[PDB]
Amino acid sequence: ATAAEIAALPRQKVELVDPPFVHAHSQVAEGGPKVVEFTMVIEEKKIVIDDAGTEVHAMAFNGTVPGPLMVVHQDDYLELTLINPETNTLMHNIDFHAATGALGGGGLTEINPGEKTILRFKATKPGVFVYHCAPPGMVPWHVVSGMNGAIMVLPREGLHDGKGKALTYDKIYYVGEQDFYVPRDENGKYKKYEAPGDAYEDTVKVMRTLTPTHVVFNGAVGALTGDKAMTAAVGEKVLIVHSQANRDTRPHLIGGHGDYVWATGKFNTPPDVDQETWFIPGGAAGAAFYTFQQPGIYAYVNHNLIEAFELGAAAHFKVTGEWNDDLMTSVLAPSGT
Amino acid sequence: ATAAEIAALPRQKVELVDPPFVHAHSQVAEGGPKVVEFTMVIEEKKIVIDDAGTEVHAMAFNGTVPGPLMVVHQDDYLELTLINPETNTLMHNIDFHAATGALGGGGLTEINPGEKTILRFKATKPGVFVYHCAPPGMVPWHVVSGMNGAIMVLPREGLHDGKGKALTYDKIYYVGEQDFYVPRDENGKYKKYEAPGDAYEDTVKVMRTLTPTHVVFNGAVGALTGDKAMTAAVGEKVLIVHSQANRDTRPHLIGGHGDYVWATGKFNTPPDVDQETWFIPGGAAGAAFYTFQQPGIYAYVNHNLIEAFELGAAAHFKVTGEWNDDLMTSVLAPSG
Amino acid sequence: ATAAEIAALPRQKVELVDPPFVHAHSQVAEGGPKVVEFTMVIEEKKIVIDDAGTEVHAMAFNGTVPGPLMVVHQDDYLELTLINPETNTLMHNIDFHAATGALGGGGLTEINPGEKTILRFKATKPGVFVYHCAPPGMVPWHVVSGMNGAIMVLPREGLHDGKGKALTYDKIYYVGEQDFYVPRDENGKYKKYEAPGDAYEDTVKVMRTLTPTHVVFNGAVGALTGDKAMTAAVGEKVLIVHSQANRDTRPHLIGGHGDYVWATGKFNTPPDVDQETWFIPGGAAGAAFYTFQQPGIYAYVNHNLIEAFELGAAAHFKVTGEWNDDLMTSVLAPSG
Ligand SMILES: [Cu+2]
Ligand SMILES: [Cu+2]
Ligand SMILES: [Cu+2]
Ligand SMILES: [Cu+]
Ligand SMILES: [Cu+]
Ligand SMILES: [Cu+]
Repeated sequence: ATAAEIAALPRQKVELVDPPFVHAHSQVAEGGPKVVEFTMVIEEKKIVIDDAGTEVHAMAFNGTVPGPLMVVHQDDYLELTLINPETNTLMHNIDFHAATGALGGGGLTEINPGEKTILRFKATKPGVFVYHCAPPGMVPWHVVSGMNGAIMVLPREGLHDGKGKALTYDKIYYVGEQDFYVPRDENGKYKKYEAPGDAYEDTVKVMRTLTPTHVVFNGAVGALTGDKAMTAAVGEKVLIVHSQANRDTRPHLIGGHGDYVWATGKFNTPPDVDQETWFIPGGAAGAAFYTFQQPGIYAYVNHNLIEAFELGAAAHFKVTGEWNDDLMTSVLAPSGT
Repeated sequence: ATAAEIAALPRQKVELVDPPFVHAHSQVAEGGPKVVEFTMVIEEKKIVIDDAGTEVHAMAFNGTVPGPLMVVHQDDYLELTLINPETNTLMHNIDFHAATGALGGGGLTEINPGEKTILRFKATKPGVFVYHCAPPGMVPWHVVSGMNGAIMVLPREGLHDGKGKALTYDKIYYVGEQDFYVPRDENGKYKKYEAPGDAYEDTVKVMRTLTPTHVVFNGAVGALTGDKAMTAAVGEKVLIVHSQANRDTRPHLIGGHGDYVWATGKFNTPPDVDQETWFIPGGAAGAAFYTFQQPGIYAYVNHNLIEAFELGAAAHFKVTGEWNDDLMTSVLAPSG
Repeated sequence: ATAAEIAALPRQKVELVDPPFVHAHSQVAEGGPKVVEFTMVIEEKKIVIDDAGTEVHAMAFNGTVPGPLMVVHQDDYLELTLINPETNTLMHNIDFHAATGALGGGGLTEINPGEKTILRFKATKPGVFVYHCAPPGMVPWHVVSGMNGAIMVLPREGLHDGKGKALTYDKIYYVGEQDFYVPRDENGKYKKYEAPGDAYEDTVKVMRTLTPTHVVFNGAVGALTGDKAMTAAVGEKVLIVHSQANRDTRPHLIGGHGDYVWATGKFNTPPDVDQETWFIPGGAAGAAFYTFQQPGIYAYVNHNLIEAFELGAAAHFKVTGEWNDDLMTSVLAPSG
C-alpha cells in the first residue's frame, strides 16, 4: 500500500488495560484494514516482587510488568506513540517481534528522557508476539528489569483450529512471565538500591549465573492469586496468552489442559492438541485455548515445579459450576487402611 | 455415559510391573470402555543413586523411581487405589495430568500415613501423561524426591502415523528421568539425613539453584546400562515412553532415531518424523517409535551430554541381529 | 543396494569450506544416488573466544569450530575420510546423527594420533543433523571443546513447504552454536593452560555446574559480526542452518522472522511458519528459511538475551536494498 492509501485508512484509538486483562477487541475483524493507535508511557519505578518486600527497579511500559497486550488484526497497522518522560533516567526503545525491519522498531524508537516517538508497522503475520525494550549494549538489562510485553495479531477471520473450524473464546487473559535476578548480601538476603544505576553491576553478576531468583507472573510472586486470581466457569472457553521475553517456560494448567495450543504462538502454524504442558522458548509468546469442564481452584504454572512453587511462577483460576463425577470422582475418600 | 451406564461398565484389575517394563496390555482396545483398576503402595525409603553411595530419601509410588506406567485406552476410566502405610511419615497424594478436575486428583487423594484412597477419572484424551505427588506447599519436594511416573492412554484403535496407517510396537519401555538435588557439606561430600524432613531445608537450597546434582533414568546412575540395558532385535519395533515431571529433557537414541516422535506426548497431535533428538518439557511425557535396523550397543541419553555422561542420564540398548553394510560400513578401519 | 551396486555408483569429491559458508551444491539432486566423498583433518589448537583473550583448547574438525557443513541428498552415501594427525594428543572419532548403527559411526572411527579411517553411511533421512566426536568416557569433554558440526541431507527434489510448494534458497549459512566452560581463578580471571589434558579436571568442574561461561557462534564472541557479518539483499531467500550439539538454543532473527522453520531439523516434518523465535534442543540442528524484506543490520541471536548479549551468542546480517515504509515507518522520529 502507498502512503496515500494508508492515509485513507480508518484510525481506531485504543485504550490499553493492565494485564492480565486485555483491551476490548473483536475476534473477527470489523471492516477492512485500520491504523490502530496505542500510546504508552515508560515508567522507571520501584516495584515489590514478593511478600517479603523484595524490590526491583522496574522499567515498565505503561507502568506495568508485563507491559499491556496490544490487539490488532492481520494487515492492520499498529501505530504506537511511545513516551519516555523526563523523570526517567535512561534511554529506551521498543522492538516488536511482530514487525519487520530496524531490529523490530528499536532502531527507530530510541528515546531519551523527555522525548517521544511514533512508530507504525504493518502486522503482516497472525499470532502472539513478544515486544520489548532493547537499547544497544544494554539489552538484557532492560528486558529482565520487566521492560517487555506482547501483542496479538488475530487473523481477520478470527481464530480457527488446525483444520478450518472456528474457535471463539469467551474471555482472554495475558500472562506475562518475568525472570528477575535480584542481588543478595552475604547472609543471602536481597539487596536494596537507591537508584536503578546502583543495581546494575550486582544484577549483571546474577544474570550471568543464568539462574533467576524469582520467576513471576504479572510482576510478582502470587500476583494472580487471591482477589486477583483469574476466573472462569464450567463451559467457558478461555484463551491464555503467555509470554517470556528472555527465558524458556513450560505452561501447565493444573487440573486442566491446553485443548489447542499454538506453542510457537503463530496462528498459521496448526495448534498442538490435548496438551498437558506446552513449551514457549525465551523470546516468544504462545497461546492456549481451553474449555473448563470442572469447578474449583486451578493453578496455572511454569511446570518446572521449583520455578512454580519456590520461585513464584504460579497463578490461580477460580472456576464456578457443577462438579462432574463422570470425569473424576472420589470413590473412596482418604480413610484408614 | 449415564449413571447406570457407568456403573454397568466392566471392572478389570491389572497387576503392575516395575519400570522400564510395562504391564500387560493390548494396543487395540478389546470391547468398549472399561474401568481399569490399579493399586499402588507408597514407599518412603533411602535409595543409593550413584557409585559413591550418595543417598536420597525417595518417595516412591509402588516402591520405584519412577512410579510404574499405567496403560489404559481413551474413554476407559482409570481407578487407582493409593495406599500410604502407617510406617511412612509424610502425607502424599496423586495428580494425573491425564485427568480433569481437583488439580488432577491431588485435591481428592490427600492421604496421611495409615490412610488409603480410591480415585477414578475418565481418560478422555489419548497420549502419554505425567503423574506425580503434589501436596500443597511441598509440591516440588515430593516430585524431585522421585514421586512421579506416567500413564499411557492409547487410542482405542492403537497408534497410527500421520496418515492413519497402524503403528504396532513389538515392545514398549518406560524411561522415567529424575533430577535430584542432593545437599553437600562444605567439602563437597554429599550429606546423609536420618529422616526425609531433616533434609528439607538443605534440599530446597539446592533446588533453588536449578542445577541438579544428578539426572538419572530409573532412579540411579547406570540403572539402565550394563546387565540392565534394554534389549531389541534388528527389525523390532520399539516404543520408548519418556517422562520428566519437573525439568526439560532432550532424548536421543545414539546410533538410531525416533522414526515417529509424539514429542508433546499426545497422540492427536501428529508425530514428528525422522528425529535425531526430541524435546520433552518439564511436566510432560513423550513417546518415540523406532524400528531397529542395526545390531550392537546403543546409548539412549538426555542429549545435554554433560547431563548424560557426567550427571547420569544415559541408558543402553543391546540389539541382536545382522549388520547392514548398505546403511553403514567401515571402508577403511582405523590404521596408521 | 548390494556392495557391487554401491561400487558402481558415481563418486563425487567435495571440497569443504569454513563456516558459516557452505560448499557448492545443488538443491535438486543431480541424477541418481552418488557416493559423496569428504575429508577432514582433526586439529587440536588453542582458540581465543572473547576480547579478554580467554582461551579454549579446541578439538576442531577441519580446523574450525563448528566443523564444516557437509551437504548430500537423501539416499546418497556420505563417505568421510577422517584423519587424526600425529601432532594431536587424543583419540577422536565421529558420530553422525544422520547415520544408523555403531553409535552413529563412532564405534567404527576411533583413531589415535597418526591414524585415519574411512566411513561410509547411507543418508536415508532428509534434514539437518548434528555430528560430533564422542570418545567413550570423554564424550561431553570433546563436544564442549568444539568438536561438533552438522550435515544437511536434502530431499532429492529440494526443499518444500508443508503443502507441496518448492522452497529455493539463494544463500545458505551454517551457524554452529557452542557452549564453553572456561575455568576461573580466585579473582574470577579465566585460566590459561599449555596442554589440552592440563585443562581437563578444571573444565569438568565447570561443566558440572551446567552453566556455560560463554555461548558463542562460530567459536568466539563476535565471530559472525563485522568482517564476518552474514550478508543478504532485500528479496533474497536465505536458509540458516543452526546446530547445538550439547545445549538448547532459541534462535531469533532480530528485525526478521523464520518464514518456514524446520525446528526439529527434519524435512519430512512440516515446517512451522511465521516464527518469531524457534527452539532447537541440545543435540540437534534446525533450519530456518527467510526472505528479506528490509535492508539494514539484523542481529541473529539465541534469544535468551543474557546468553546473546552477555555470554556471546549474537551474530549480524548486513542487508542491502530499498527501505519499505509500508512495512515500517517512523511517523514521528525521537523528539522532545
Ligand atoms: Cu527480541
Ligand atoms: Cu504436574
Ligand atoms: Cu550425539
Ligand atoms: Cu528500556
Ligand atoms: Cu508424596
Ligand atoms: Cu574428539
